[PDB]
Amino acid sequence: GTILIDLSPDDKEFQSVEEEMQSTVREHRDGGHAGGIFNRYNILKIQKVCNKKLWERYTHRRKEVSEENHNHANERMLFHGSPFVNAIIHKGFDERHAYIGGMFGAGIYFAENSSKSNQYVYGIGGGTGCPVHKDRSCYICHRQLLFCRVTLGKSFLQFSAMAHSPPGHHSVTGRPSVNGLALAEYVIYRGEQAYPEYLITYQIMRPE
Ligand SMILES: O=c1[nH]c(-c2ccccc2)nc2ccccc12
Ligand SMILES: [Zn+2]
Repeated sequence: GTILIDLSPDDKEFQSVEEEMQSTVREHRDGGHAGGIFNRYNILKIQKVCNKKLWERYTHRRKEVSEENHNHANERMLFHGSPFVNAIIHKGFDERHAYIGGMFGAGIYFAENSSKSNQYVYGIGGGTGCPVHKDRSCYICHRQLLFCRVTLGKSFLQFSAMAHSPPGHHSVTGRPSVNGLALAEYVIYRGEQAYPEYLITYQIMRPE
């Protein structure tokens, strides 16, 4: 029951999503090994992901979390990069899309930095890169990210360089503690706490 609606580049909604995508690129400590070498993207398409059942699944859980957290869902828009992007948009997030070996345990991981999520597009550590060229830094092949609505609720703060949420919390926040340019990363332990709202198709761009 998923349909994808293309946004026009003229639509303010397209523009605000592209701006989040572009302005949250950073340099990574792997020098580009996993995600490639780039300072910006070429955005090819932004589509709105519409699925009534998945949406109501999200909002049902959002209200539960909200009622357990003084009427505060603590909702963010965050990036998600995954080899499973096609299954996520049709079926929603579940345990099969968790990063089992993640530093905050087996959950589903999201990033404020688009360039962080870009590192998982072709798998953990960038896998073997793009299917066609086996190039983790491919400038030709089309990549896809999700920009997602994520319910954090009471988030456990972890200072740092499917399982369950820590008791009394609805999520974990990875607060970066040495790379002063890194933004936060987040983990949820229930698929129903994220809705894959925008599908963004793009290429990374070779720097000049
Ligand atoms: O966007 C992120 N995706 C993933 C990921 C890991 C395994 C399978 C599928 C997706 N992990 C992340 C870890 C930190 C920040 C963002 C992401
Ligand atoms: Zn390629």
